[PDB]
Amino acid sequence: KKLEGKVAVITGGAKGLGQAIALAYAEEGAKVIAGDLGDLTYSHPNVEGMYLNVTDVTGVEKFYQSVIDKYGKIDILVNNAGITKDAMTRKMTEAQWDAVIDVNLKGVFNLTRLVGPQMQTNGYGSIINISSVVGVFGNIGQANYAATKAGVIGLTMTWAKEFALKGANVRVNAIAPGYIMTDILKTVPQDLLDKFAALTMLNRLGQPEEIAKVALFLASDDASYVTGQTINVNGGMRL
Amino acid sequence: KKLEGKVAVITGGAKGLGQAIALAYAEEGAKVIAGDLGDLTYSHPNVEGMYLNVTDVTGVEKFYQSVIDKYGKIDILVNNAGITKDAMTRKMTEAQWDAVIDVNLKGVFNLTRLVGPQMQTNGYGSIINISSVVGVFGNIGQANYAATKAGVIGLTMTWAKEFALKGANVRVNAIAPGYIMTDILKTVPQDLLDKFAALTMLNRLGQPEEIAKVALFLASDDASYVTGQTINVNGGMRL
Amino acid sequence: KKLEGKVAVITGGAKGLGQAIALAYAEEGAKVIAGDLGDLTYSHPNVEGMYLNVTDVTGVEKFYQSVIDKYGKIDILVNNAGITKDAMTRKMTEAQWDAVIDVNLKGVFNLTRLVGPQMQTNGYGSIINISSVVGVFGNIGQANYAATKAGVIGLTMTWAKEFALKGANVRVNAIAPGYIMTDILKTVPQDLLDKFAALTMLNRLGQPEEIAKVALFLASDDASYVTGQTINVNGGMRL
Amino acid sequence: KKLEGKVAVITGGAKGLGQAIALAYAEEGAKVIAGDLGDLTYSHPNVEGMYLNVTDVTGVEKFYQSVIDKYGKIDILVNNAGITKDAMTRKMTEAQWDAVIDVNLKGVFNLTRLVGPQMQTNGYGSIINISSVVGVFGNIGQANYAATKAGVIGLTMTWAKEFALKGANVRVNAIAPGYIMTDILKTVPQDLLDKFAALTMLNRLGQPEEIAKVALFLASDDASYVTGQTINVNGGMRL
Ligand SMILES: NC(=O)c1ccc[n+]([C@@H]2O[C@H](COP(=O)([O-])OP(=O)(O)OC[C@H]3O[C@@H](n4cnc5c(N)ncnc54)[C@H](O)[C@@H]3O)[C@@H](O)[C@H]2O)c1
Ligand SMILES: NC(=O)c1ccc[n+]([C@@H]2O[C@H](COP(=O)([O-])OP(=O)(O)OC[C@H]3O[C@@H](n4cnc5c(N)ncnc54)[C@H](O)[C@@H]3O)[C@@H](O)[C@H]2O)c1
Ligand SMILES: NC(=O)c1ccc[n+]([C@@H]2O[C@H](COP(=O)([O-])OP(=O)(O)OC[C@H]3O[C@@H](n4cnc5c(N)ncnc54)[C@H](O)[C@@H]3O)[C@@H](O)[C@H]2O)c1
Ligand SMILES: NC(=O)c1ccc[n+]([C@@H]2O[C@H](COP(=O)([O-])OP(=O)(O)OC[C@H]3O[C@@H](n4cnc5c(N)ncnc54)[C@H](O)[C@@H]3O)[C@@H](O)[C@H]2O)c1
Repeated sequence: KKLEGKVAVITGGAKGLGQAIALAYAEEGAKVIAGDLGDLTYSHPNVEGMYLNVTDVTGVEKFYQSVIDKYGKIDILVNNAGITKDAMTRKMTEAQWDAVIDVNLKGVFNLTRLVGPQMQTNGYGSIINISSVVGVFGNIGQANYAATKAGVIGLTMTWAKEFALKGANVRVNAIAPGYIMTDILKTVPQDLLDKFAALTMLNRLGQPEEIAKVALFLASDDASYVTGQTINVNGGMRL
Repeated sequence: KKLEGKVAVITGGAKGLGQAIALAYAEEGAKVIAGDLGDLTYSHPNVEGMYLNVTDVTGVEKFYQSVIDKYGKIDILVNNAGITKDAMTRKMTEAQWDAVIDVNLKGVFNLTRLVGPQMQTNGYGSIINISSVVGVFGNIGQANYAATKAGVIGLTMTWAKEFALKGANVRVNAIAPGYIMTDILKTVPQDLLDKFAALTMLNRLGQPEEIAKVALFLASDDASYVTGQTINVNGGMRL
Repeated sequence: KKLEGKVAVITGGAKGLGQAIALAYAEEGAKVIAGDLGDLTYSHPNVEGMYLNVTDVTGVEKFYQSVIDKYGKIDILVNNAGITKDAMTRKMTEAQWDAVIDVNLKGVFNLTRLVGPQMQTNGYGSIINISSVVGVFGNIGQANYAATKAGVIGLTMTWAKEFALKGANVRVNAIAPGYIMTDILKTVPQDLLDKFAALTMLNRLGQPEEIAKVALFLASDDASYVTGQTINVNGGMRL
Repeated sequence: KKLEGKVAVITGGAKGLGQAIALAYAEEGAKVIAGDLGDLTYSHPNVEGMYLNVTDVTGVEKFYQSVIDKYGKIDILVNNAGITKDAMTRKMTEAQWDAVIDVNLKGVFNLTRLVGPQMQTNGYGSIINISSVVGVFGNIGQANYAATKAGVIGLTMTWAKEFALKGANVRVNAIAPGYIMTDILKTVPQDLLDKFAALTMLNRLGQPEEIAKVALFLASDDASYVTGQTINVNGGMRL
């Protein structure tokens, strides 16, 4: 199978895109660890749920070491955990700003600074960061979120360079999804979601499996000459 | 299999990337028509060679109608045929300019103007154009080639919009390869090749199969929410 | 003045953006040669109209040599002449394709292959190519035009590299205008002007002077460290 | 003069690019406030130095209100304050991460959330964010910096949309400088400076004034139809 014998960590893996990615990987033979604040909303023999708060530095170290102790190595990392706290910038509170940067940007750093160097030392890995169409185009009411999702692209390019030093076969890429119905959209008015669908060339929102399949491509050796990239998976949207 | 029952046309399919893409498709259940000026340099039970000169408008129509007569429809098109005629712009001749625009840009139009609308009418298809790192960054000695490979991106985006009108599930994307070991690199001095490898994050040139696997991804329903995109497959190169 | 003592050639300089750019340059101390098929629709003490058909290679050389004989050198070149021949790809004729590629792509090459190397030899120059928002995003009914305006970006990057080799202070950039109210856009129904305007962040179309001021910036030493770039001047449009 | 009558705030205005921008604006008639942690290293009659720590939310409000009380309005904002704390990601400390995100991303938010809405309410303004070639390409040893300078592009696009709502003529853009000879770069070994220069098409590093001239263009009405953009001012660099 495509990921047979590979160990994959998925942050925010309890539901939504993270669930879809975990299941796609597990169906292709990966040993998957789905880390989340919440219990998994699903079961698969090759998905282990673990508690993970990507904002708790001490907790991230404990999670990382627990995975290494049990599974030996981490071949694939998907930095998928993410939140929104939307507001017009005129009204956005310090807490709305801080929380989004902490999960979506620092939380990516907190775990990658452990996993990525481990991949370099092992001479192999694939890291997939989850950006957003909002990071590529900006979006009203989302200065915090857009900063993080554009920021993830900066991390992606930097780490694609760094972790491939000294001949290490480590790739780092990002996926920038368009709009997919998950709980992250709970505060987004339906008028906007309908507008977003109409802005795609395919005239529709995406499904979680449509992101998972691209994540599977990038994690696998099929994408062996793809690194440093941000792949837009957005039905052709311009936002 | 990923392309079971699909009919795929690959221009420039006799060797190089076109051959690699044809074989990848053929191994995933597609019936492949490999169109080229030259005889195929390989065989496969699912690949049929046909004469195709993408610059001969009348011949392209004949080729197209022959494929439709045999198989009834075309589900996948890869516009891969391409040439170089390198020269500094200071010295480039009219013939060097004209030939490259004719194959690499008009040739893409000549066949796609038949296949793409047929996909739109059938309600389904996937078109993969082959750009180049040179279209994304430019390159010394290649203004003609760069114009065409950047031009192909304009075609890609336009057609991703046009052929998905009226609810048609037609996707159009481009692959921009970096430097891949094929015959098109015969004329490039070896010192420059070594330089090219060092410009990649992976510190190596690519193999044809590394492009073929991405072409397979895009042709398949795995890429169902990917359209209008140019995927760089270049080992992280900046040129 | 910003361009005092410089000699500038503007193709398509009889009206529209070409006229606005010519006048902006002429008001900043440049001697401007406005080349066009038609007579200039304006006059200025620093603008000389000359016949130029960018598609006639022999005539382009005659124009070039005439300008050099009179003016000694050309410091600035704006490759502005351009046309559309719109059609859905399914109906686009060979002539509609050919004419647009010949003016908008080959025409740029035809004059630049003389002027650019001359700037390099002289140790100084600035070239401004005119792309379009359509080259950046594609547009239904404009595959030919989109191919050319995306292709111009490939030319831009290539020439920025080539003409600055061996110590020459030659810069090459492009402007990608959004929808600008030239004679041609003045005819379109208001209902549709409103539509394009609504795709911009400023909720309006542009004026020709708004392109000219950017062309003045890039031609001038204010842009001395800007090369290889395509500047979108489009009110924040996503098309 | 180009900015006569306009009030401009420049963060990090005591030295480096901020100084160059402040002086360029002052020479074109702007009333300039240069905010910084330290005293200005220069004098000009139309530059007022003020204490500003962009990371102190409360102090930022006090600074903002002081400027409004004295000058009435803020027409132009340049978010230039920035720091580096370089480290390979494997060694980067939490403090190195935190400080760079706080200045380079949150600091931009802290002041813009006051100034930008004020521009929207006044119906006019121009905001210039300072990104970097590192935000566009990534760079080894600079994951924190790259995250922030890519993030600034996300902010730029978001605010170009938000602050122009309801017909307000507010533009938001970014400049991404290449390697510019400010104080730190002068101390790097000559071998390295030559290496960096060799990555540019012009084979040289930039001077601060070359950034300031672009900042002047964007602040001015010459850039009236430019918004949502990131302008690379890098000599044609690929990093
Ligand atoms: N659904 C979309 O339209 C869309 C579009 C673009 C990008 N994204 C991104 O996709 C990713 C996944 O989001 P989703 O749409 O599945 O949303 P979701 O809310 O359904 O799932 C997010 C998951 O991440 C978790 N999480 C939140 N904070 C965490 C923390 N501190 N530590 C560990 N886990 C944490 C949640 O508990 C949750 O299970 C996010 O990065 C999001 O920004 C989503
Ligand atoms: N190999 C690389 O490094 C690289 C990088 C980027 C892009 N590309 C491109 O990928 C494509 C394939 O190139 P390749 O590397 O396999 O080169 P190649 O020279 O090995 O193969 C090209 C094939 O196209 C065919 N062809 C040429 N003109 C034709 C015409 N008028 N009609 C029909 N067929 C024609 C050739 O006969 C040949 O079989 C090209 O578009 C090329 O520009 C290659
Ligand atoms: N106006 C817009 O909204 C817009 C947007 C994006 C790009 N553009 C581009 O800006 C440029 C200027 O367009 P415009 O709106 O001013 O159009 P225009 O039609 O008003 O003017 C074009 C001028 O180019 C000249 N020209 C055409 N073919 C020529 C040839 N073979 N040789 C010499 N001159 C020739 C014409 O005679 C004419 O004077 C074009 O490249 C156009 O594609 C325009
Ligand atoms: N010089 C370059 O090559 C280059 C390239 C790309 C981007 N940049 C960026 O340009 C900007 C200016 O850089 P520079 O080269 O002039 O650097 P610099 O270090 O010479 O000057 C930066 C100034 O911002 C200041 N500053 C730092 N923290 C602050 C805070 N909390 N509040 C207020 N002011 C603060 C400093 O006191 C200093 O005066 C930075 O954002 C930067 O990262 C510089």
